[PDB]
Amino acid sequence: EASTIGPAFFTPQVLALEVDCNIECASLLDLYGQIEVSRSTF
Amino acid sequence: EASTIGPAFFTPQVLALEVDCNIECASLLDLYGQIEVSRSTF
Repeated sequence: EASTIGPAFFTPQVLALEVDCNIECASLLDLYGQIEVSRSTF
Repeated sequence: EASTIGPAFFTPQVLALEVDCNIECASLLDLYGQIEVSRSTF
């Protein structure tokens, strides 16, 4: 009898899923002047 | 080895910028009347 015969004879069915709700900043990068050095000192 | 051997084995990458940040003022010399002259005391 259901709900009396245990806790896991029935298997849940996984569905498509992606719930994230993780946030980031904006990007204050393209504003600044850009330099591409090659050594580690300039 | 490194980081304890002089400071002359490492040649910095001389990048090609030259920060200036010096305002002149603003020009006001094209409004005035212009006259070429000769020997002084006209």
